Amino acid sequence: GAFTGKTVLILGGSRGIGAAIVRRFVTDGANVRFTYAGSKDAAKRLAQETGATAVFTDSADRDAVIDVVRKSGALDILVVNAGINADDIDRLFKINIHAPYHASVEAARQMPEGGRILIIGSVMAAYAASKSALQGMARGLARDFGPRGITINVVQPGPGQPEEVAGMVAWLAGPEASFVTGAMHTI
Amino acid sequence: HMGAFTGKTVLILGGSRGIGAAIVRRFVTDGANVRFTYAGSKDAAKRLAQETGATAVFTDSADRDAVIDVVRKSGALDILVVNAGALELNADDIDRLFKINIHAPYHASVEAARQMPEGGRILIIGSVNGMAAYAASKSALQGMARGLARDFGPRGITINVVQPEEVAGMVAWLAGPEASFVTGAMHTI
Repeated sequence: GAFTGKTVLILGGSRGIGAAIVRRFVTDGANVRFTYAGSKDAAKRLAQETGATAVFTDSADRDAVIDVVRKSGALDILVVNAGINADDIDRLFKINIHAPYHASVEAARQMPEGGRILIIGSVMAAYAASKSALQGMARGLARDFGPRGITINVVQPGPGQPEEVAGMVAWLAGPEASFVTGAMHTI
Repeated sequence: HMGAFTGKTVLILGGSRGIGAAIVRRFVTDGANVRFTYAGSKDAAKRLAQETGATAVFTDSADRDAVIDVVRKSGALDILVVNAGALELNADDIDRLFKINIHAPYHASVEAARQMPEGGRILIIGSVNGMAAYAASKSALQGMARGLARDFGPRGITINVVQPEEVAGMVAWLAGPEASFVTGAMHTI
């Protein structure tokens, strides 16, 4: 496969876009581990189908996110899938902004040069702030970890779709996108 | 004396130091009833309050509930000013940064909009210039201003971001009569 021998970690990979990304990297011969929270049964079936390793992790819980990344050693590719009241808004910010930041920083300091960090945006006005934040974060991270030979890209899906997003993710993780970083890609 | 904002109530989140203090002075000069929140020195906040004749109240901008509460306690305010803003940062301080620069401006603006009359003015002050956390926060504010303007538009409430006395002047102008149609934009000084 195109990613044979590569170590991949996918946060929030049990369902939808996340699951498609898991399937894509496994099909391309990569060693894949992914995380899940509420959907245990979905993660179980995905692990059974692909052979990928599933680990429970609360994406809203910051320390859990940092821990699961840290325990993954020198990963080659990190994928952070955001997924889908004042508490609802704060939850949205933690998944769209906080979790991708902490995971990316933790991963980047463990990655070899050529490492790829990929963030999948979530699918009122907190959304506009979240999307904008990810675009800004992509630019900032690229500046920060560019000298390390690490690329950072955001894939923002529209309001099937998972397979197409996974294709974009795979391309961005590949050799043809080595000079593409600090970007948000709308698909 | 009376001025441009006589009879108007202004709430300034984080107006104890720097740009915040300048904005406090400017609105008092323009005759407004000014209240501001402080996070650090009680002595400095009390000093500024007595010097300017403004109200000072403690509030940690990182605390969502405290931010929402202090806005609610302000009643039917006319102008809201949210003043946002090391070798290595720990995870908690990063989350604090995001809460101060992203969470607080959102919740404060949303809560203030529920209390404002037509013509109400919301003004967010950006951080003074690892870059990633800063870049994300600045971009977030720009996207937030546009998104909230659509929600606040039919209410007659405008919202703008001022990204850094020059700031205080731009703040007072955006809060003035001429900028009644100006909303949802980020303005660099």
